[PDB]
Amino acid sequence: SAVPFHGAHQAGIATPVQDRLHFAAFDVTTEDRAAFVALLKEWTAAARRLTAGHAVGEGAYGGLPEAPPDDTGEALGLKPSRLTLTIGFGPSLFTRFGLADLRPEALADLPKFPGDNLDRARSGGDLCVQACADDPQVAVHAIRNLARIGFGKVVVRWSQLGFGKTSSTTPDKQTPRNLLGFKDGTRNIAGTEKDRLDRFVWAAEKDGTPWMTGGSYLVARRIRMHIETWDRASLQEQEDVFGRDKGEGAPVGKAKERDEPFLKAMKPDAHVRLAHPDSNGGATLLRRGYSFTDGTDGLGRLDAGLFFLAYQRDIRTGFVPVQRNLATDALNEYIQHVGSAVFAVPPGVRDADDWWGSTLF
Amino acid sequence: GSAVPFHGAHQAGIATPVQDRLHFAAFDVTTEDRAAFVALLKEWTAAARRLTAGHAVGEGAYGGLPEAPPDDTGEALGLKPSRLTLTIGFGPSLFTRFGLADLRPEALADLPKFPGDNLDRARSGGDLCVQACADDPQVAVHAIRNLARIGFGKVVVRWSQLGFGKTSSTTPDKQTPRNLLGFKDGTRNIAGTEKDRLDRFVWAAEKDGTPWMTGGSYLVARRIRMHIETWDRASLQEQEDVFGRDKGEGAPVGKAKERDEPFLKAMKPDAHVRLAHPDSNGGATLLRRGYSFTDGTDGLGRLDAGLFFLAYQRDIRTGFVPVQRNLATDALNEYIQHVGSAVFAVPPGVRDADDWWGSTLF
Ligand code: HEM
Ligand code: HEM
Repeated sequence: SAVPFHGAHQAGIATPVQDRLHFAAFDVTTEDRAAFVALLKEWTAAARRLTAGHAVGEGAYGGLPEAPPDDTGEALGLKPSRLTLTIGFGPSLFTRFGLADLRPEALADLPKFPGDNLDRARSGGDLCVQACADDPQVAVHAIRNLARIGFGKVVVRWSQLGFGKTSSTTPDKQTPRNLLGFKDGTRNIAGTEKDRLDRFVWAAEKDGTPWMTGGSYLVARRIRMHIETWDRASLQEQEDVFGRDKGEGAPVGKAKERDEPFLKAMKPDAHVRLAHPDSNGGATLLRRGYSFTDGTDGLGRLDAGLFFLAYQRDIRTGFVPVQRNLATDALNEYIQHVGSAVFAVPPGVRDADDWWGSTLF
Repeated sequence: GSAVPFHGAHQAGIATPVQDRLHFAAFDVTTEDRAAFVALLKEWTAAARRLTAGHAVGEGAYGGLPEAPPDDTGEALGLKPSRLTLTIGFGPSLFTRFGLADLRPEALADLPKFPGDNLDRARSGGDLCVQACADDPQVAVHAIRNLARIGFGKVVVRWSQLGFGKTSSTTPDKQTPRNLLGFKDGTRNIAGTEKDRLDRFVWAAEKDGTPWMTGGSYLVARRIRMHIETWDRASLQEQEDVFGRDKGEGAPVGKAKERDEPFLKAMKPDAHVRLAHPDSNGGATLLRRGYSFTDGTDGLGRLDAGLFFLAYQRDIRTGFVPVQRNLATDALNEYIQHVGSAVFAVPPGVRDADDWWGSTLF
């Protein structure tokens, strides 16, 4: 029901994937390094409370009547719900507080990719907080209260709600389906594979940025799906686009979802074939994204898609090569990248005295 | 994860226990062929029978002809019914069509303008609506998506609203949820077991003068923005004065327990509960069934939160209108703004496998 907050790594990367997501990007408004360090310590104290299911500060009620309550109160009577709070620092943060020479080389700017249609306002950000939990209100309350605590030093730049499976009704190692109706996550780095996480996910001391040892690098892409066009495509077009069948999720020619794929039996521009590590020099990613549906746009169409989150040991050898290989993906006909951001996710909060960002500041 | 029965004298999704998620869509009709519209209603009813049972619409989500698109879009495959209910309603603008003018019920009243109204005409009105409620948001989305897909060429989605968590209760034996202002919402509502109060305050009767609406109800939807920056800097005493209940327990001011009966004279004259209470409105009672929403930021560095307010009643003129008129002096008005609005006539239930949505009207 809870997930430990302290560790060598931040939680919410290799830890079990929770049902809901509230992702927020923040911009920093203060120039004062001391004030910003004060805020990181305040935020860490609040995150310790929130992840244990407690209110922030001195609570949501029962304080001085003439003061505003420390906690906004909308999670009172809810459970921790496996809440994890993961912080990351964007490249623009390092233009402040004199940190320019501390930006990791692995925190690379993404190239412009064919077909990008990025909304500037839903892109970038000086920092992020990824809030995952099984209850969406627990996640929202966390973001709402961190934003309130930081008011005057940070503002919210953009915010995204997402959902995965619903655990109260769905088995745990049954693969979720994305909004195109296909199982999503079959060949992924699992949190149980410690050695694959060391090789592909966690930054190492010898990688070149000591303060990032134990951290990771995060790519966020807001990917709209053209739902109504996808839904008019034949069953065979849909399966050809991925290289797996829709019902079982088996690679073409195989019989079970987890059968290892034979890439030559797939069409040359099938998504699985272009994404597979064998097609990308061994490049492998930890995907931890969530579906979204925000409503409908001005033309009656469903504003829905995949809020893609990938964690990797180096942006230049993870996301960049694989996304480059998707230049000709048959899936490109039905999707559009409309928001993008990169963040360096620092190492974990080691104990009760530690704080978010201690190794950098 | 169980299923809620689709057939009844009444539509599910009203007195039913309030499910965790909402996907609400309003549609405009784009055909003049009444026969075509009736056929759509029968097809939509057939699909709802499958969807509310956890089955794929039509001939399933795969295994049909390779060269044809699948009947069901497939993203609910392997999911339980998750208490999905589908509730259809007819907007006033619908009755200008198919020669239905003389059949518009008196109780489907247009709302007057209220002080502070800032209504977005794009996210208001609508020829008809479908309320999809479930405990799994994927289940609810899949139902709206497939209904719209089936109605391509005859209806188009006008606007939709997703509610990520409920702010209402029809089951007073369970915990009352909190809205984004941090107060319990739903304590003094009408419970799905109070058969007498539902007949008296929610369901339309034959006598009421519109025979095809017997067993139906009338829905008011109001999209309400919350000024959370303003609210979050108010003192605790300020927040509690605004409502008339304390924040921690949610009890009426001066009393100990959430469910103790309010004593209205102990509340400020402009307290929300005081002005909304039936006793202050000649007995007017509503069934509240709303949900919270957040739709990103406001572009000004803040979260964009609010409440999608839904009320069911036997007659809009004796339910929502008198109570909302009494809210003109509400202390809560300082922290909220109504930015969308729509009313619908909710027809009676689909009586059996041979019945269909709107059959008593068509
Ligand atoms: C809306 C956008 C996308 C959708 C719907 C989608 C869907 C899928 C599906 C259904 C699979 C097969 C099941 C699985 O192994 O997970 C898959 C595999 C994969 N996808 Fe995507 N994907 C999307 C975008 C991306 C992007 C942007 C990347 C990387 C830049 C990516 C990288 C991968 C990888 C690495 C695999 C595993 C391939 C393997 O090793 O077998 N996907 N994707
Ligand atoms: C964001 C907007 C609103 C919020 C946050 C809100 C909040 C609340 C709260 C906290 C309660 C006390 C607990 C309860 O009995 O449910 C309450 C009661 C009530 N509210 Fe509201 N409300 C809102 C809008 C409305 C509107 C628009 C109406 C009617 C037009 C309404 C009608 C009522 C009624 C009838 C009660 C029950 C009073 C009683 O009989 O004791 N509310 N509301």
